[PDB]
Amino acid sequence: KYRVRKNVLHLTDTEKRDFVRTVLILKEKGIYDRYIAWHGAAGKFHTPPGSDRNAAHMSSAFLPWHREYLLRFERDLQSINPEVTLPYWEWETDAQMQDPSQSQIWSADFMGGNGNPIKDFIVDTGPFAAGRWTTIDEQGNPSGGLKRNFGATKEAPTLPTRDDVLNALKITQYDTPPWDMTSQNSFRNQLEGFINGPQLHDRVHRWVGGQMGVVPTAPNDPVFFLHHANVDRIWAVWQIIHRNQNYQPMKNGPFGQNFRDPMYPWNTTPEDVMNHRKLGYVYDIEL
Amino acid sequence: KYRVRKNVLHLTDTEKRDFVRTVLILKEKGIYDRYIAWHGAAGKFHTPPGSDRNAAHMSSAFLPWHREYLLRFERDLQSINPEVTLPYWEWETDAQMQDPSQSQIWSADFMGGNGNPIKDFIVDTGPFAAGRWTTIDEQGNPSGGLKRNFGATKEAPTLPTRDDVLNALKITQYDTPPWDMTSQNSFRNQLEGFINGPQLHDRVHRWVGGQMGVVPTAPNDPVFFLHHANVDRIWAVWQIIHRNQNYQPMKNGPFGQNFRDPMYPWNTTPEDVMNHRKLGYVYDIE
Ligand SMILES: [Cu+2]
Ligand SMILES: [Cu+2]
Repeated sequence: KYRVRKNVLHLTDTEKRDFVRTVLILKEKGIYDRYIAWHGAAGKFHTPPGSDRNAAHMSSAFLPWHREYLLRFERDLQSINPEVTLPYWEWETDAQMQDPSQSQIWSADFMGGNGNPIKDFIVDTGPFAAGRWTTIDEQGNPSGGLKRNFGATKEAPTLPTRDDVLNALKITQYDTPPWDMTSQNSFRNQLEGFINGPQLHDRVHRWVGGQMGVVPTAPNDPVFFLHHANVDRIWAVWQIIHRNQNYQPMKNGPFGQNFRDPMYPWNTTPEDVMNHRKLGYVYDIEL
Repeated sequence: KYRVRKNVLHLTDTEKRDFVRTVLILKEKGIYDRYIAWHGAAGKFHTPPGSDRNAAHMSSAFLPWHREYLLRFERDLQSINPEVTLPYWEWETDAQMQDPSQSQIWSADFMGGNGNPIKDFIVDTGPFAAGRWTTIDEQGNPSGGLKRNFGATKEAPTLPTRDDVLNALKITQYDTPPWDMTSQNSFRNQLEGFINGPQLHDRVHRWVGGQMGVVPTAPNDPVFFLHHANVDRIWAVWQIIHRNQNYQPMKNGPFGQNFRDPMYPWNTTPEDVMNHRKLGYVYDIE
């Protein structure tokens, strides 16, 4: 419990110019791509083969898989600049605005704005605008520039609300059988957004649109990591208030989903990442 | 060093049965599938994006990437049965047969045989025959059964020969710019099989056919690992003949290809797996 992680809205200007600069360095060095690829790779590892569950989504491991992913990413940030931690995008509060698109998390000094509808929704403002930031597709080849299209779908016109988050936090069980999108009374499935969906996580992806709207390719947008830090924060909060609850399934879920199974593409297990402060970080709202 | 990887032809019946049994356990457990997936994932990781080099093939990291892969695989075998090590298929010796398909490697108590023509070359003999061994496709779903067609293509009608291997072993440089399929006078490119191809490695994949003939999905056939153990063995031989030669490139190559770059999907570097006897194994010959 040392490295913090702060609300994007509470970050000094200097902190943002430094976060963005560090992300650009990781991209230049070839490291950022590894994260895009890892995510896509996990999506093709079905547990078991033929199931809709995969190593990183639509099943128990969703939360610890992303925790590990962010942890590795934050370590790579810190190897460049030890003062840089991963911030979180508190979307539930942005949802309160008339036009969430006006949030400072899209400012030209940070993540840049919505896509330009005249350009096939290509982001042309901010540090990740086309020409300054190249994306890759699922073959692993350059794919022409970041796209975003806020709230453009009928299923996800708006971001999740504070009440949506509070309601998820009331759920007592981490997950329930059959450990997939049909799980009910499950914190995991609720937060992932498949109970009467899309809700929460799944809704944020859909709301942002562009690369974020396609799960495999989503990490092409740096906001992906901000989004997931918020998901991780919500989980950490759930763990704090439900101290006697533990990860499920403990055993006899599909291989890759159990407490002590390795999470492809790594050897890391859910047990390894259950306690976030032991990992070396904390969320501001804890302090 | 004292894990000993043996020629398939020098394995006892018991060693063969134990190897097979262990591979089937790994598959049942869900672990084998991690190896298929890793391979596929590295194939989609281009170094740099847009080029025809990838993390595991058609570039300098081809050899160390596969050495790491096999090392992880053998450690998984060992965790099931501590006596099992990864054997190697010395194809260059089978190439001397009148009919290589009669090699003991394709025994009904080891890898099983060639595919059946009237069942569209589905393997119906051995421990990995259809109904006893499922395969997965590039997308990670079930794809219906192991298939093999020995020597069916015009470009690779035969296995590489002893002289093919000897000639590769004479090359003085590990690799050369631009560190890709077009590299000349490079041991890596010669062994991988792209100098006047397809020869050696690439030739073996093409000769076996079926899943083996398609690089990403190749792992689906257990003989993949025995083939790569032979490739690793041949590299280890080269490393001793040219003991004053080291991995290349050392710096200014694409990220993921240099001596101290991590090899996607892992953090392991080529430096890490340079010396194989520091990794805990040797080949019987040595
Ligand atoms: Cu994801
Ligand atoms: Cu390969």
